[PDB]
Amino acid sequence: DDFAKLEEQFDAKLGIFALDTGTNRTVAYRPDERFAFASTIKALTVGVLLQQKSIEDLNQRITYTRDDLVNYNPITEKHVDTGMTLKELADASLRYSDNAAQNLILKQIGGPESLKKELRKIGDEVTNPERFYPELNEVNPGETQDTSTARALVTSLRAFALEDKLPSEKRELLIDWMKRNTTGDALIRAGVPDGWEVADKTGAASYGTRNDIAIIWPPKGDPVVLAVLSSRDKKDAKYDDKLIAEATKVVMKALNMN
Ligand SMILES: CC1=C(C(=O)O)N[C@@H]([C@@H](C=O)NC(=O)Cc2cccs2)SC1
Repeated sequence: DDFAKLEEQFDAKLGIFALDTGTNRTVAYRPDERFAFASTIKALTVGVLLQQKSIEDLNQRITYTRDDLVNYNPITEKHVDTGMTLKELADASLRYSDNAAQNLILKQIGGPESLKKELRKIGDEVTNPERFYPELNEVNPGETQDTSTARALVTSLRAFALEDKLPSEKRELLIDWMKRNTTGDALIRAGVPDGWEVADKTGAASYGTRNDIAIIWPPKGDPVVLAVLSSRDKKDAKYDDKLIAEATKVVMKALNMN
C-alpha cells in the first residue's frame, strides 16, 4: 500500500509498471489501466522514425511554416526560416517535448494511423495513436484514443531501446537523446540516486495527466524499464511532479536497488 498511500496523498490515480531486465522481476500497480499517453508517445514515434530511415536519411531537411507550429514549440519556433533536419526534430521532440517537432515527424512517417500500424508490427496492440497536437492531449475518462498503459509503454520502450526493433547504432541515438532530456529532472530522475544514468520522456495532458517513462541503469546490473502514469478526477486538475518522484522511490526499494 505505498502506491495506495501516494494516490491518497496526491488525490490521483497511479499506473506503475517496472521491469528489471536482469532478473525479469516486475513491480505493478494498475499496470493495465489506460491513461492518455501525452508526450511519452514522442519516444515511440522516434523509435518508428529510426526504424524506417538510415542514420544518414535523418539528414533530410524539413521545410515548415508558422502554420505547422502549435501550442508549444520551444525549438521549432526558432528555425522556421532555415527548416530543421529529421535528426534535429527528433532531438527537439525528445529533449524539449517540442510538440510541433512531434507533428512534423508524425507527418514524415505517414501520420497517427501509420504510427499505430508500426506499433502493432512491433507487438504493441494497446497504444492507440489517433490525433496530432494539440488535440491528442484532450482525452476524457473512459475514452481510448491517444491512450496506452504502463505495461505497454514499458514493453514498447524496451523493444526499441534495448531489444531488436532497432540496430545498435539507432538504439544508441534514441538512448542518448532520452538520457539528455531537459524536461524530466523533477519526475523519475528525482526518485533515483544522483549518478545513475536515466533515459526518460515526460508528458502532461488533460485531467491533470502527468507521465514519465524511463530506462534506469543501476551502477552495475542490467537496466530497469519503468512507466509512471498518473491522472486526476477533474478536467482542469493541476498535477504534482513529486507524485512521480515518490512512486519512483517506491519502485527502486521494491526492486532492492536502493
Ligand atoms: C510540460 C509539457 C510536456 C512534458 O512535460 O513533457 N510536454 C508537452 C505536451 C506533452 O506532454 N503537453 C502538452 O502539450 C499539453 C499540456 C499539459 C499541461 C500543460 S500543456 S508540452 C507540456
